[PDB]
Amino acid sequence: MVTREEFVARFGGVFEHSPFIAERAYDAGGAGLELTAKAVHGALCAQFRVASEAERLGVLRAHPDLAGKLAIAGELTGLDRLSPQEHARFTQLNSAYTEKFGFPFIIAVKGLNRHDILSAFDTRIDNNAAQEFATATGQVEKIAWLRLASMLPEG
Amino acid sequence: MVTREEFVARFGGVFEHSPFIAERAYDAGGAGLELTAKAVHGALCAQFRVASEAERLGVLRAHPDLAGKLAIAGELTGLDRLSPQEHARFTQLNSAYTEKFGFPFIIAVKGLNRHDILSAFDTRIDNNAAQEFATATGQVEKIAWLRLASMLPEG
Repeated sequence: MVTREEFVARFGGVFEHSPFIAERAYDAGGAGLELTAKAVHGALCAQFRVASEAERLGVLRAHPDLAGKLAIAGELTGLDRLSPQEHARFTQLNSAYTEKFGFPFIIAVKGLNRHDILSAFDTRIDNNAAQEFATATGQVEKIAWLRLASMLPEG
Repeated sequence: MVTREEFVARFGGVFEHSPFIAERAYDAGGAGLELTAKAVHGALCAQFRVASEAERLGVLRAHPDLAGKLAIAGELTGLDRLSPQEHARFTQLNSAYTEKFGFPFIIAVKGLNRHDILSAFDTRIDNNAAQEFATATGQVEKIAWLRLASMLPEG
């Protein structure tokens, strides 16, 4: 049986720094889920979707920036072969983006090369607040899936 | 020339959620550093070492847990081939550890397999608060190096 403490411990980080997502999922009957990425992701997205707009904005803002993800990868391990200069460009593009939108540049990165990312910045910096909020929230969900897929059978 | 905003942006995350490390390094003459992992790491550790014990304790507590690092790796990519069950054990060992010490289990993981990690938990859970604080701070510095080494030439 999956206790609360364990579920939240567990899946509290799937939406970065957002354990409330996992708490509410648990109160919606989380412990009865099949422990598969499909099941748990559906359950977690459900809470993310139903959270207030302020709360969703909080999730975006807590999400790590790209350079931070790359550095965590560098602790364990063509996004793996970036320049000192290309790392720096990511940092700069991320500063520009957050200065415009008020949250980091969030992008699911599995299978993506450096160009794919530059392309997405290019397109996305030119959107308005409502479009980027749709895209960013989509991407966060995204990342949730990718995280869960590494931890769980898919379903 | 490296501006403040850029340096902190930059190297603010090398000690996770601890931009003050990078701010103070900048005021100690950070912009005159050779941009190498050796140079920048020496400069950042210097501030980490000279910070109050409360501040150092804050850095430990902000550091991500192992499952959180593995999940970020799962977004990009034998720690890469873990069980749903082995993931879960990491979460549990981390809960036990933080319940004893009051900060996450922090360990540099480059080159380490699942056994190496279990071994380290095993040894370290049995230490006293002062020993683990020495070890954890050593490991955080560690990780700083590994992060910087992926972003910069070594020196």
